[PDB]
Amino acid sequence: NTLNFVRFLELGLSVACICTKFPELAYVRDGVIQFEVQQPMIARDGPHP
Amino acid sequence: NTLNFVRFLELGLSVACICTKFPELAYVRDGVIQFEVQQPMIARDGPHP
Repeated sequence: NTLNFVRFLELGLSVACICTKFPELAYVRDGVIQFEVQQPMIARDGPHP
Repeated sequence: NTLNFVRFLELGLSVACICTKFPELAYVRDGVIQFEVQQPMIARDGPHP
């Protein structure tokens, strides 16, 4: 018998991740990403600051 | 009454077997069929061999 070969991009699990190639991975001491999220505001009066 | 002859190939039981003729069947000692089956393999990390 001959095996069937599975490719990862053909699977439906590939829409759970975004892959990217990175050759110098062993030289990374620490990698970070940043988020800058701002929130809306309500307006009201009365006995509140 | 005339007897109704039955042929084996018209029956639906012939789909469960493949038939072949062999005139020199009385001179066999041990016929042998052979199989070669391979299996796939997955890759992991951590404390697994």
